[PDB]
Amino acid sequence: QRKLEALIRDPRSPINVESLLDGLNSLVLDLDFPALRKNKNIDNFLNRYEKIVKKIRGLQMKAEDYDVVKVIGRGAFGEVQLVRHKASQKVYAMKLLSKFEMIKRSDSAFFWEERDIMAFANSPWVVQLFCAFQDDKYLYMVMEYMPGGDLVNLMSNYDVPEKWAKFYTAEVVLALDAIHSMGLIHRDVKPDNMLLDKHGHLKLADFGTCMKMDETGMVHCDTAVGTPDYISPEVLKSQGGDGYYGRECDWWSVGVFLFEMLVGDTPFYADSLVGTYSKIMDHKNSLCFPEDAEISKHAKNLICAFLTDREVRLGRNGVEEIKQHPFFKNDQWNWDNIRETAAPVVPELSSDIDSSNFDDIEDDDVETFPIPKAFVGNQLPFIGFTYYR
Amino acid sequence: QRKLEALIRDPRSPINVESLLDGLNSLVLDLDFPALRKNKNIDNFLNRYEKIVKKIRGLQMKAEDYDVVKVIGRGAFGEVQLVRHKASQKVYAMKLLSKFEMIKRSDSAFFWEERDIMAFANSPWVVQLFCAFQDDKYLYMVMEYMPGGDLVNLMSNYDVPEKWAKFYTAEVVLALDAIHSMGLIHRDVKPDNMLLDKHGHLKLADFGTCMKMDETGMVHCDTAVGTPDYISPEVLKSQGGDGYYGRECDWWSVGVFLFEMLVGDTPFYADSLVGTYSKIMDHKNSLCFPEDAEISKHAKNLICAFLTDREVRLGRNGVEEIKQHPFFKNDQWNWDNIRETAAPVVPELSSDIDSSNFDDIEDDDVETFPIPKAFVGNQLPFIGFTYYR
Repeated sequence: QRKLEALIRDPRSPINVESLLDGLNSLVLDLDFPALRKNKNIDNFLNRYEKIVKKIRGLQMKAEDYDVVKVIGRGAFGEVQLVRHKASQKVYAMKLLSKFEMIKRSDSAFFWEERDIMAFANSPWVVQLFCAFQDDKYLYMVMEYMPGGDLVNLMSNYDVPEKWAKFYTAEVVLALDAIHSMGLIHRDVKPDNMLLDKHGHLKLADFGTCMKMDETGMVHCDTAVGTPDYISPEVLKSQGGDGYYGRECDWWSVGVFLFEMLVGDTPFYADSLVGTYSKIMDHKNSLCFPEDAEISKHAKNLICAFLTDREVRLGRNGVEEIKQHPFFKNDQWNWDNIRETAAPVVPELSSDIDSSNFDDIEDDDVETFPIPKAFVGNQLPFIGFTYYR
Repeated sequence: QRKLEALIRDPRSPINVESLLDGLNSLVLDLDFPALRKNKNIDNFLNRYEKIVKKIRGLQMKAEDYDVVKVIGRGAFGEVQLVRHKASQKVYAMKLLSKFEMIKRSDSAFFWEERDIMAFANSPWVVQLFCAFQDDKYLYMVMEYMPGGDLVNLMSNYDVPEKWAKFYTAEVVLALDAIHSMGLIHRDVKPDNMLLDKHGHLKLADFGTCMKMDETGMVHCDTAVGTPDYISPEVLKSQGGDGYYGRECDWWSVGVFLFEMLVGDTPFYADSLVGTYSKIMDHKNSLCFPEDAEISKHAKNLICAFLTDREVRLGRNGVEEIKQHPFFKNDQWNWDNIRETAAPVVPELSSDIDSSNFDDIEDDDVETFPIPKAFVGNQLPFIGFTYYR
């Protein structure tokens, strides 16, 4: 029996126990429709394993194990709800992901893996996955709660000075170097994904965009982000084609971040989605700083070093030349130790479910798979998704 | 997450690792067809597990681990072969059960339940199952080799005197009591199913007939045959209606066995099948012993006590009254020690693959499932069938 139990044991293996449970659990859902039960063999199968399957679903991991405290986000695929695992009394942030909606129409995988290789790295710059489970209608992702909110809410609540901008930019740079060292590139760095913890220190979150690189250090996918205020030219060019951009697409985003933090608006803002795309494409000519908004030459120099063609953009020789940039001189922190210095904005958190750093959200009614006639097997793409710390 | 791992661990459970691996392996077998793979979900799933599945199938116990010494039986569902496990060098008998011929004849069940009840109870009176597994075409049951042949062979080689018949009947009685105690009725007691071990002692074998009982100990259906000469009148009338029978059908078969063993022919023999059925329905009238063929007044008595209507048949008030019949007097064996006394026929056996107590066999075949055009799940009914000690 030698190697068999070992393949089942390895928690990274695709045929460990919780994958076998996912598999059998999915197969049941794809066969329990009163059309398919006309088949002799399908009916007998369900009649035996139906009972014990619901007993499993009871013991496994379920939305009922958690209390919905408040809704802190949405979502387009689901919600971001502040939850308290009743058994552990612990607080988490849970992202619901509608399946069906998760069928972005062409090719998929496996799918997760990006989030897998992040969790198994446990960087303190990346919002951390603890548990991940599913039912018939949703994928569930249980993350560490970030009670300081995102940097959208921060910039809308403060006039960010350059002393703060150094700090938040530096921690983003250290987070991107962390993700890049895992073999991934983010492709969606924006203030929505920059989240602050108990102490006002920043972590990056993956909203499903991170991708593992070539052996050329490239990625070439297809799959989008919708609004482009923070997206580089090489990514926009490639949505039509494929089209191989490197890790330096993320450093463009840092430049956009630093512009918005010091200026008040994004560099290529426009009413229309079109106008922003065309303005980003025309960045050699469209980028400019407002007449008033006073900005140090060092800061203005760094922004422009990030917002150029990816041929000459700052940081495609490695991250070291980002750290050397004069804008990052300060009396308060070293790159060596910044995550244990004092943050500029420490949140005033009064309890462990304080969510005052998250805007309120209305109650919006969900859409799902069509009931099939013949076996279509909608659930097979999620065999292996369930994950336990 | 407590007694979930209890469920998978326990090999009594219907969803241990074997059932989960059976589950996955069937899911792949039923889905890998060029027709169904126009579906993207199904193709995506297969591309992920296809490879690692063939790996398991290789690791798992499989028909190649066994050398085939000789075919000793057959077997409308497949042959019975004397095999030798290559790693353990041990000798077993292996039944093959064509999956195609198993679904047709009949519904449904389960099945292999009976045999789990029998395996995990492990009576020395019942042929012992050791391993059980499957591939795409066949089912496989590895049992202990019974090198002394069946009692059809014995009765055809020896004029059996009464002192021998006392022994063999006694062991059939103790064996049926074991099976009955387990909540099973055999429904198929006949010399074919009575096999002799190295020492000349007797065990019963299930040929897929044993059935699990009532809350009292008496359940119905048919299904079924037993086998024409040995069927009780209640099983024969039972094809609907007020048709319902318990353990007392096996005790009819004991009496038929004792008639043949002492007379040389079955009590209700006939050229046609319908001749035997009509004699059995007319058993108050058709049973009679050849005047010459000498039968002690006790052997006549026991036979006639078994061969009557079910409500006056020996064994309705339990087995204890079968044991104190005047026929079972002897000086050789008690009822608590009989299986450690001298059997009347010990087969001298030259090696551990001697098969001289089994006739020769041959004549090729093979035949399996029509290729599906959509999903039909022809491998679903066998999920959970894999068994190991």
